[PDB]
Order: sequence, then C-alpha cells, then structure tokens
Amino acid sequence: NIIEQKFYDSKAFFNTQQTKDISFRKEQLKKLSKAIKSYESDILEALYTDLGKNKVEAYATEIGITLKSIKIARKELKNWTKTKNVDTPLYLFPTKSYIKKEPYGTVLIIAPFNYPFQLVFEPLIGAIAAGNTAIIKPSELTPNVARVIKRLINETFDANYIEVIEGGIEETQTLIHLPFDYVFFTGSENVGKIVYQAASENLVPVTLEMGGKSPVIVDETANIKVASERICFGKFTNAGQTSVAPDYILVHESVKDDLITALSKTLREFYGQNIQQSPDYGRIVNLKHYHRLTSLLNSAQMNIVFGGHSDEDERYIEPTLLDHVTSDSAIMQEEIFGPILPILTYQSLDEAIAFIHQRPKPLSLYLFSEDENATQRVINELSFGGGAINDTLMHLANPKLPFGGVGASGMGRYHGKYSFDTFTHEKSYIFKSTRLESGVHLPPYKGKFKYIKAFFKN
Amino acid sequence: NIIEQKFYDSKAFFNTQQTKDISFRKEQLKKLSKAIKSYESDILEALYTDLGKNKVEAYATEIGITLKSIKIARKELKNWTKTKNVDTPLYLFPTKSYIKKEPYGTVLIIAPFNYPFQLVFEPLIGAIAAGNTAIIKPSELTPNVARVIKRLINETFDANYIEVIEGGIEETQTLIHLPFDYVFFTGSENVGKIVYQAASENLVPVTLEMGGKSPVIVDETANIKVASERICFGKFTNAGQTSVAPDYILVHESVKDDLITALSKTLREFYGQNIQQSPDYGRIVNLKHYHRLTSLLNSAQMNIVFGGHSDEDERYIEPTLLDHVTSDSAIMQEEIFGPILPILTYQSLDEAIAFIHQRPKPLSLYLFSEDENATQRVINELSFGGGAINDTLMHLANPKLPFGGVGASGMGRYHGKYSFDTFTHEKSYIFKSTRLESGVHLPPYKGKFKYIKAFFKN
Repeated sequence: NIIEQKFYDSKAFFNTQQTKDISFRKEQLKKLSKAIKSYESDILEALYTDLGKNKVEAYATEIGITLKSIKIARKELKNWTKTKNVDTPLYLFPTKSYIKKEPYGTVLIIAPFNYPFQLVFEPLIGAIAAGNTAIIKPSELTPNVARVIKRLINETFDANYIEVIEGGIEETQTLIHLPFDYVFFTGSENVGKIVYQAASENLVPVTLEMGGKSPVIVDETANIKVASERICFGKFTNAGQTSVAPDYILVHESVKDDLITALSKTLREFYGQNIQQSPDYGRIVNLKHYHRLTSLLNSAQMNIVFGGHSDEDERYIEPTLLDHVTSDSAIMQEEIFGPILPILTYQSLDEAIAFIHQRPKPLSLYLFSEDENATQRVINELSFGGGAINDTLMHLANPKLPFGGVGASGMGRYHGKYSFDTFTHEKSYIFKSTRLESGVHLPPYKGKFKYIKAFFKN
Repeated sequence: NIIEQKFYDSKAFFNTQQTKDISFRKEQLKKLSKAIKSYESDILEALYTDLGKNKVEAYATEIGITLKSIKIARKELKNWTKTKNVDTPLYLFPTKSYIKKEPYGTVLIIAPFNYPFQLVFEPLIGAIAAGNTAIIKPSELTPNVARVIKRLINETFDANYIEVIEGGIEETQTLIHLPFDYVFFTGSENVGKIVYQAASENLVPVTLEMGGKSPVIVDETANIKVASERICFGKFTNAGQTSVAPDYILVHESVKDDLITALSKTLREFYGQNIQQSPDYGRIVNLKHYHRLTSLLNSAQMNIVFGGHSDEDERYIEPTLLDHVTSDSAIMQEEIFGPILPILTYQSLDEAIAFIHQRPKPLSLYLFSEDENATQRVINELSFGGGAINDTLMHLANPKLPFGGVGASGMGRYHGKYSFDTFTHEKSYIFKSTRLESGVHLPPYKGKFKYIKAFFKN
C-alpha cells in the first residue's frame, strides 16, 4: 500500500502550507534546473537507448525546452502568482475586487513513452510554480528514462513534495482512484477514457492530452518543395511517434505526384540513401509498437512508393510513403504514431473538409496553401486542437500558444503560463469597507423597484 | 426518442456553420434580449408563484442581471471572438502566432430550482456568444418558470438552435448520456457526480457548479452591526436558497452575543415583527424541501434563539438563528439551503481555520474582520471557490470576477467573458511563409548540437 501511503504523505506536506510560499516555489524550480543539468548526460543516454533519440533532437524536444521553461517560469513567477486587482464597476463602489491564484493541492501527472522526459517535466513546472505537491507516473515502456527521472527527483526533492511512481497500467489504476486534487494525463484515447472515468467518480478535475489522426491538407497552390520539407520535419522527428505528427496527407489531385517526388527528395536530403545509417533518425519504442507498425506496412505493401524497410534487431522502420490510400485502408483506421505517411487525393477543398469532419477532432491540423481564402475556410470550418499554416509541429514551440486538444483529442491545455493556469484555481474575492454604510440595497424594498429596473435597463 | 432526435437536429444545425458567423450570434443575443423583455411580466409572475420571489429581488438576481449580461456580451462580442495576434519569440521568426476562438458545437445546460431563470440564461449567453447550439434542461421543481422559459425560447429560436427540455432526473439522464460537445451543470453534489460520470464515458468536458457549506468567520475585531447587515443580506435573500449563502457562522467567543443581538435587530429592520407578512421575503421551493428544513428546525429546537416559525400552507419558514451548535448537530451535516443560520463559537483563528479545512472546500467563504493580517491568513490558508472580506454574496455581482467552485464545490467558472470562455475552445495556430527558406533547423544535424544547446542555455 506504499502508493496510497505516498499519496497521503504528499497531502500532509501540502497541508503544512509550505508550498504556497512564492520563494519556496522559486527555490524548487532552481533545484529542478540544477538537477536536470547534473543529469543531462544520463538523460541523453536514456533517451538514446530507449527511443534511438539523437542528442540534437533530444535537446530541442526534451531537455533544452524544459530548461528554458523552468527559467521562464522562475523569472515570471511573481507576475503569474501575484493577486490581481480587478476593475470594479461604479455601481458596486466602494467594493474592491481581486483574484487570488492558489494551488489545487496534490496533483497527479501521467506521461507516455514518446517524449517521456518533456511530458513529465513541462506539466511539473506548472504544478511546482502553481504551488502544488505532485506524484509522477512515467511510462515504463521507456524504462531507462523512467529510472533516470526517478533518480533525479528522489535525490533532489522530498518524496512528500514530488515523488515518482514506476510501473505499468496497474500502478496507474491505483493512482487514478485516489482523490487527487488534479489529474494531468498525456497518452492514448483508451487510457485517457479510463483516467477520466476514474477521476469523475471522485469529482477530480482533469487535463487530457490525447490523440487522433492529424491531417495535412496540401492544396494546388502550395509550395510543394517547402511543404515537403516542413512535413517531413514534423513527421519523421522521433520516427513519427508524436501526437501532432502529420498522420496522413490529403493532397489535391493535380499536385500529388509533385508532392511524392518532393517528399522522397527531402528524405534523401535529410537522411541519405541508407536511412538506417543516419544518426539523425530515431527508432520505435518497443517490439509491440514495432510489430504494430510492420503489420501496417504489410497491409499497405502494394501502396509503398518510398521506403518500407525494417529491421527488428534495431526496432528500425524506414520513412515510408504510401500512395492510392483510401478510407478503407488499415493505415487509415488507427493513429499511426510511426514513420508511415499515407497520401490520399481530393478534387475540391469541400471534399477534404468533409473527409476530416467525418472523423474525430484531431489534436493538430496542417494546411499548405498560398490561397488566403482557403486558409480562412480551414481555420473557420474545421475544429482541432491547434495547428499551422505552411508548417508542421512548430506551433508547440511558442510557449505563448496554449497546447491542447478538443473533443476526442483532449480537454485542457498547457505550455508557458497555461501550465501554471492548469494547476491553479483562480479565487475571486471582494472587500467592502465596514466604515461605509448604506441601506439603499437592503430591505425593506418598498419603492425601490423603479430604481433597480432602471439601472439594469440604462 | 424525441430528446435524441432533438439532439441530432441541433448537431445538424451546427454543422451548417451558421452559428460561427459573428453577426449571427449578435442577432440571436438581440432576439434573446427582446424576448426576455416581452416576457418580463410572465417571468416575474412565475418566479413569484414558484419561489415567493418579490419583483425587486427577482429583477436584481434573475431578469435585470441577465439583460445587463446580454447587453455586455453583444457589445463586446467582436473583442471577445476576434482572433488574437500572439507574440512570437525571435528564435521562431518569421513565424506568426495566433489564437482562434471557436465553439465546441452542441452544448447542454442544466439549471436547478433556486435561481431557475438566471442559471439558465447566464450560461446560455456564453454558449450563444461563443457560437454554439444549445439544449436546456431547466428545473421541474419550479414548473411555471420552466414553462415560461420553454415558451420564450420556442417562440424566439428554432428548436435546432436552442431547445428547452422539460422533465425530471430521467430526462437529465437521457441528455447526459448523449455525446454533447460540452456540459454545463449547476446543482447538487449528488446530481453533479452523475452528470460528470456520464460525461466522462463520452470524453465530454464539463463545468460543474455545486455545493457545500459556506462558512462566515466573524472575528473579535469585526464591525458587528455592519457584519450582521451584510450577513443577513446574503443569507435571507431567496429564503437562504443560494449556493453562496452563508451556511453557518464561526464567531469568536467574545462577540457571539453581540452578533446574535445585531442579527436579530437587523432581521427586524429588514422584515418587521411579523416576517410572514413581509413582501421582501421568499418561500421554500416545494413541500419536500420545506419538510427537509422543518425537520432540521425540529432537530435544533432547543437551540433556536431567533425565529423558528413555519407555515406549511405558504411553504414559509421564518429566518432562524441557532446558538450553541456543534459539529454533531444535524444542521451541520448537510447544506442547509434555507433560512436557518447556525452560530458556532471558536477561541482562536487557528481553530476556525482547522474546522473549515476538515470539511470539503466550499463554494464561498466570508470573513468579517478589521485585522489585515487575519484577512491575509484566511485568503492564503483556506481554499474555496470565491468569497468576500466584510461582505457576503456580492462577489458574484462583478462580471469581471470568475464565479465557480473548487474541489467538492465544483470545477470551471463563468460570468462575463468567463461564460464565453467556458463554451470556447482556444485554437492556437501559426503561419510561416514558404518564401522564406532555411535548412538550419532541418536534418542533417551534424555540427548543430553546440548551437542548439547554447540557445536553450543562454
């Protein structure tokens, strides 16, 4: 019962009020930053062994972005946390209005395998800065990363302030049935449904970052070569294991063959002729997901127009393009979460929009177009978590942009101040001086109806 | 199966994209305002018959506040809905960053009996302004109000844009199992748990406005007479049937008797010697809640120090004060939601804080004190939805203050722009010109680690 003991110890530490002190929170952020730097080599090694993640990609998407976020949160903390004076309308004078920013208490953070470090620590920064205690459940599919995370945390913080729980679905099961004050989850739709039903039993608020199939629309006005470069960048980073990676392409009939040519050329520019030898290209997390993806390769074997090679001993899957893909294809029935890119054609933008609107709202959407009005149509008519015009993936790199889904792709958002907001309850309160008395708004109300009605109607 | 047919008709109308047009939303708000004015007399009559609500109170808490909110939402709509240009950091240049405000789709609004008009239409204003279609389920405990609401809506809007569903818990059961794009609920903890478990099955985001026992702390420095006036104002408005009404009082030992004297005097000033004859005082919604409260009166019979009279034929319960109340008392085991005010004593603020912290986080908290540092302690150490220093209830009257609970008292918030925000998905997106090309951030990554690391660490 150590999980539940760890939970109630964390609650007990929150009850001491020590995490509400602003200077306490700043010091924990310093220690977190110092701790990540001390472990930088071990984190890079763990990301490399578990995901084949090269150090450039690992720094830009896991370590460096976290260090930058800690720095910003620590330096902006007084701005984010300070009670706001809120305007009070004249009719409420002499009332003064305020909003106190306060923590929820003890929160739960669940992180998946694909960015196993960043998806632990970007939520954690928000939880720390908002004044919470935290329990972290990292992915056991990346076990070296999870252990490095546990070592780092345990040697830096008390377990009753921040603790890491290693395990699989059953450890997650134990955690989500505990009355946490907030639950933050990134992962699959399947597990997200379980987390959110368990939390609902305890009236626990949640943020869910889930999945779907993110479409890329490439219309007939697009800059094909630049589109192919930015698509491949967002698609084959982390070997496609990204929730906002281009899942599939809807390309206008007239430029499909141009796009296939440009994508193939870009992949050779990126990774060379033997992509298995490229030090810039990652690997599949484990054998289960590797076989999931090679099964999809086998299903689309007649449609491969680039790549398709694999090596089980390295959990390697070559960047692969598919042509003549339909709605019936196995590759269009599941979130790919891998380096397979199916290409479907459309004749008019209305068909592309209809296709996307028939499916769950995706976490991201991308449109490549030089046509302003097509851009406007897509942003206005299709709902999705967030996206990009003439780019992919990089809308996550601005911390001033909230990152989150909608509908099946999730609820809630984070990054930057939104990470702080997510773990913050905003508490409105007023003050009215007792030296200033008036019976105007008190009973008896005889004769006051004409006055109160005129107020609400002038 | 008309409920489900009405749901899917509403979805179909949203799919026409007509509600996303800003000028469409403004026109619906105009029609809503015109419609409430046309029905003003019938709304006042229905509130009077069902809740004994006098026209002054009904205008300040239901009709007038709604008309004012419609006016503000309509005039600020372009500000609220317009896509925001968001700052982009230099390292992402030439990227341009934006946030699109877009609706969820088809939403559900559930309203309880106590403010049966305002708790329908303040959420509705937000849903309308955010560009949604809506289905409303009003309380059947106030059946005349519910019918007036249904008449008003049906004669003003198409049923596939806004529709009202009359019924009880089983109609609510049918609605909460449908895949709405958002669910907004105000009511009891019991029903809120059912709504939120049902929504969780469908990955539906929610806002829950629930309950608890809102404490008033009156310390030894308080202005006793002014405190008693502002307490009675917030407590005996709507005959105590308010989620942010003072549920119970924790008063310092040294000023308890002063407070009881002042409260009794204020009640006589408000309502006279025969409070049943006062036209400024409301009635209990129905016989079930009336008997719930007279049962509580019977339990606290030896502790009544003011009031205690009742009349079943009018569903009338006199403003009642209780003394020598303990944690064991029946009156301290449930949300009173009525005109019974128990008074408990404490010796030090630490005891009052401990008492409140042992119970679920309440929707509101009030502190009456002239001691700055006591004010700071309470706001910093106790978490609650929202509250007031030296006042009660009025923190809901500033639309610039978010209104909502935390923990057991709820999740989410509304009023003013927060009503719009609640029914809005904020969709981040970027644009990057394809005329501006660069291979600096693309593979191959040979030699780029020193550059990317220096960036994240400078």
